[PDB]
Amino acid sequence: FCDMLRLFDFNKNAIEKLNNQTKTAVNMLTHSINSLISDNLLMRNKLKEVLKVPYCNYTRFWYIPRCWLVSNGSYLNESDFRNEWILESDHLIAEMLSKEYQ
Amino acid sequence: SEFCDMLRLFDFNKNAIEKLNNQTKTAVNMLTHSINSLISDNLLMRNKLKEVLKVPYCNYTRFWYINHTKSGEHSLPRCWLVSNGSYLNESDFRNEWILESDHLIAEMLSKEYQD
Amino acid sequence: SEFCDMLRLFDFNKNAIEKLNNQTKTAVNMLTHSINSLISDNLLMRNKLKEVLKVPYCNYTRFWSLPRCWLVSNGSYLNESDFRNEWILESDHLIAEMLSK
Ligand SMILES: *[C@@H]1O[C@H](CO)[C@@H](O[C@@H]2O[C@H](CO)[C@@H](O[C@@H]3O[C@H](CO[C@H]4O[C@H](CO[C@H]5O[C@H](CO)[C@@H](O)[C@H](O)[C@@H]5O)[C@@H](O)[C@H](O[C@H]5O[C@H](CO)[C@@H](O)[C@H](O)[C@@H]5O)[C@@H]4O)[C@@H](O)[C@H](O[C@H]4O[C@H](CO)[C@@H](O)[C@H](O)[C@@H]4O)[C@@H]3O)[C@H](O)[C@H]2NC(C)=O)[C@H](O)[C@H]1NC(C)=O
Ligand SMILES: *[C@@H]1O[C@H](CO)[C@@H](O[C@@H]2O[C@H](CO)[C@@H](O[C@@H]3O[C@H](CO[C@H]4O[C@H](CO[C@H]5O[C@H](CO)[C@@H](O)[C@H](O)[C@@H]5O)[C@@H](O)[C@H](O[C@H]5O[C@H](CO)[C@@H](O)[C@H](O)[C@@H]5O)[C@@H]4O)[C@@H](O)[C@H](O[C@H]4O[C@H](CO)[C@@H](O)[C@H](O)[C@@H]4O)[C@@H]3O)[C@H](O)[C@H]2NC(C)=O)[C@H](O)[C@H]1NC(C)=O
Ligand SMILES: *[C@@H]1O[C@H](CO)[C@@H](O[C@@H]2O[C@H](CO)[C@@H](O[C@@H]3O[C@H](CO[C@H]4O[C@H](CO[C@H]5O[C@H](CO)[C@@H](O)[C@H](O)[C@@H]5O)[C@@H](O)[C@H](O[C@H]5O[C@H](CO)[C@@H](O)[C@H](O)[C@@H]5O)[C@@H]4O)[C@@H](O)[C@H](O[C@H]4O[C@H](CO)[C@@H](O)[C@H](O)[C@@H]4O)[C@@H]3O)[C@H](O)[C@H]2NC(C)=O)[C@H](O)[C@H]1NC(C)=O
Ligand SMILES: *[C@@H]1O[C@H](CO)[C@@H](O[C@@H]2O[C@H](CO)[C@@H](O[C@@H]3O[C@H](CO)[C@@H](O)[C@H](O)[C@@H]3O)[C@H](O)[C@H]2NC(C)=O)[C@H](O)[C@H]1NC(C)=O
Ligand SMILES: *[C@@H]1O[C@H](CO)[C@@H](O[C@@H]2O[C@H](CO)[C@@H](O)[C@H](O)[C@H]2NC(C)=O)[C@H](O)[C@H]1NC(C)=O
Ligand SMILES: *[C@@H]1O[C@H](CO)[C@@H](O)[C@H](O)[C@H]1NC(C)=O
Ligand SMILES: *[C@@H]1O[C@H](CO)[C@@H](O)[C@H](O)[C@H]1NC(C)=O
Ligand SMILES: *[C@@H]1O[C@H](CO)[C@@H](O)[C@H](O)[C@H]1NC(C)=O
Repeated sequence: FCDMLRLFDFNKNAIEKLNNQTKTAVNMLTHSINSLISDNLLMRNKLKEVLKVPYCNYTRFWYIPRCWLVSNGSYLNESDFRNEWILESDHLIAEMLSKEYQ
Repeated sequence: SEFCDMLRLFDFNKNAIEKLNNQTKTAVNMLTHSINSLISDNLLMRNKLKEVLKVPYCNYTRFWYINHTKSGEHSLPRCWLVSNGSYLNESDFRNEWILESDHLIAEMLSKEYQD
Repeated sequence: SEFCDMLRLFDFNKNAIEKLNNQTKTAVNMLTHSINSLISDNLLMRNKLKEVLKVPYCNYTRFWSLPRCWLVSNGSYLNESDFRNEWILESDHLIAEMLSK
């Protein structure tokens, strides 16, 4: 019983570490991409005489370039990962340990 | 007894992995689409500032190395790395094991057979 | 019997996390490499347009839209994402031990 709780605990901790790693990775990538968006918009605004180029406005990636896709609405918001199940597993471990009243 | 509690613990872990898979898929796909939009705009810029096309494209050996140099790369501007071949395809996370876990739960419950 | 079935359930979860780790590493590394290529091309553009020399580089730190100052530099390149398999490796070692019982 104790060995099986340990196996569950390993899996649960491995998932936590992966969640942390993915959160760190995505947030690092998101911030880097946002910096590229900002610089690309800054370039566009300073080669203003080249703005014969229109903005796409409503169109997305239907077409599997003729207009700008990136706007000040393109910035990615930080991706905060939901640890709801991991937190419930932590609470379940505390409970599992309590039923031990023998 | 205790068997049912251990199935519940497995179920929590399985569901947590499923949610993380979904979250990572959503994140990657969102990032991919945003990066593809940046590629498109950068290519569109390049095509309209034809007086900047004294700049050559990376002679695939250069390009392969830049994508394989498992570091923060030297890169110091030399030729174009981004082409219409740089677009990222959507990321499809393979819930292979989670789907098999769901099928394993149905089996575990059947193997309670005992009369 | 039920012990062997519970080890199999743990094994499924452990392998599912493994596969996800592999997938995320592949995805992030692919994204990182693509973003690094965009950084390089954007810097290459900046270096070949002397008419944009007026544009300053950002005074880094905190306090971060309105167009002003370069954010991307040769210090912006992302390093490859090393996905540690610490727990998975320990689980693999624990399985070998469980089987010895
Ligand atoms: C991966 O997943 C796990 C699962 O949850 C996640 O969990 C983390 O677990 C670690 C282990 O403890 C947690 O670490 C703690 O973080 C505390 C947060 O403090 C922050 O803010 C501090 C404020 O600054 C002022 O106050 C501090 C004193 O509080 C003072 O020293 C400063 O000078 C300043 O006046 C800041 O200091 C702190 O920075 C760290 O480094 C400095 C450098 O020396 C040190 O002086 C600090 O004390 C601190 O260590 C940080 O930015 C932190 O306070 C805490 O430190 C004390 O308490 C812990 C116990 O709680 C003791 O073990 C430790 O020895 C210290 O006495 C400790 O560092 C972490 O917060 C958990 N995170 C979450 C989300 O729960 C991991 O983080 C995940 N990994 C990821 C995402 O990468
Ligand atoms: C990353 O991206 C995401 C994607 O959008 C982004 O999400 C947005 O987050 C912002 C907040 O940061 C959301 O907007 C805020 O909502 C606050 C909540 O107040 C609400 O209740 C008000 C009460 O009205 C009542 O009566 C009416 C009927 O008469 C009824 O319909 C209402 O439901 C309610 O019962 C309501 O008036 C108010 O309305 C605002 O928001 C709605 C959309 O939710 C919009 O349609 C309205 O036109 C109006 O803007 C709202 O429903 C609100 O207090 C807050 O206000 C800010 O601005 C005012 C000045 O305009 C300041 O005085 C105030 O202090 C706040 O600064 C703001 O509107 C927004 O809706 C989210 N987006 C979506 C799609 O939901 C994240 O934030 C991003 N991350 C960032 C930025 O870090
Ligand atoms: C980094 O990447 C870039 C990206 O491509 C790469 O650029 C290429 O550079 C190579 C040269 O190194 C280019 O190819 C060379 O072009 C030489 C020029 O000769 C031309 O004129 C010939 C005359 O024909 C006339 O009549 C015909 C109609 O009949 C008419 O169309 C012609 O325009 C012209 O009026 C013509 O025959 C010849 O054709 C070759 O090139 C074209 C493409 O330009 C191709 O479509 C043909 O099939 C044919 O290959 C050309 O237009 C040419 O002399 C040279 O030849 C080499 O090979 C022969 C043997 O086949 C050797 O005998 C000779 O000594 C040379 O070694 C070669 O073809 C290539 O076109 C560039 N790419 C592009 C898109 O333009 C850089 O080189 C890369 N950096 C590196 C490799 O370091
Ligand atoms: C991205 O990857 C590069 C590749 O290594 C990381 O660079 C490394 O950063 C460390 C941090 O200082 C350098 O260490 C230094 O070594 C000298 C040598 O004795 C020592 O005197 C210093 O006190 C320090 O220990 C390391 O040399 C350097 N390596 C290279 C090739 O640059 C970089 O930090 C990574 N960036 C990240 C993860 O954000
Ligand atoms: C993956 O994440 C998405 C993002 O919300 C979840 O979306 C929900 O999907 C359920 C399934 O029908 C809907 O009922 C909800 O209304 C959706 N929510 C939103 C905001 O769209 C999705 O369920 C997650 N995958 C899971 C839990 O398996
Ligand atoms: C993957 O993306 C590249 C980039 O353009 C594309 O050429 C290739 O066909 C894509 N693979 C697919 C859609 O299977
Ligand atoms: C990749 O997936 C396989 C499939 O189970 C797994 O055995 C292997 O350890 C994984 N590699 C990782 C997570 O680095
Ligand atoms: C950025 O490029 C310049 C140009 O030579 C170089 O001097 C500088 O050291 C580079 N930044 C690095 C290597 O971090």
